[PDB]
Amino acid sequence: SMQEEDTFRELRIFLRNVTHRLAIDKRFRVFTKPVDPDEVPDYVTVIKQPMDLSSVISKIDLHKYLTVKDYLRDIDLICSNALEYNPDRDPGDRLIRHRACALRDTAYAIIKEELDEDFEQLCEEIQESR
Ligand SMILES: CC(=O)c1nc(NC(=O)[C@@H](C)N)sc1-c1cccc(O)c1
Ligand SMILES: CC(=O)c1nc(NC(=O)[C@@H](C)N)sc1-c1cccc(O)c1
Repeated sequence: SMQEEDTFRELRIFLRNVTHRLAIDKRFRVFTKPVDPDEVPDYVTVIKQPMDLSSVISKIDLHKYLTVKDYLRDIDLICSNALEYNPDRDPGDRLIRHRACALRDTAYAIIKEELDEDFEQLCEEIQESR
């Protein structure tokens, strides 16, 4: 219905705003673009489903997220990929892990404070009806 499409458009506006605030944070620069094989050759060996903040923006605009839960699954994938690719005690690994945990925590904290629970419930109920 037209009212349901208005609901999903508001969700997209919200998700673009959250994603933009993550992408401009200097701590999260490493998560802003897809990993380039020429700069990180062994990445494809470890990471089966790559994800980054530019890919998240593309998915918003392709109407792939109908709930904030679906969006947070991709934020969580950005973080879990970073933890999997950076498991060692070396400081380069530990720095990326710290930033990945901060990305996850920051996204969840923004959503917990700024997303109305009834709005998310409406999105989920529309999704379950389709
Ligand atoms: C995001 C990620 O998992 C990632 N991990 C690294 N780990 C390392 O360099 C070594 C120290 N474990 S570099 C890196 C990365 C990826 C894209 C751009 C960029 O500037 C950095
Ligand atoms: C989208 C969702 O299912 C969701 N997941 C959370 N994760 C947690 O509580 C744990 C995993 N940190 S908080 C949260 C949430 C946040 C705001 C409004 C709302 O209705 C739900």
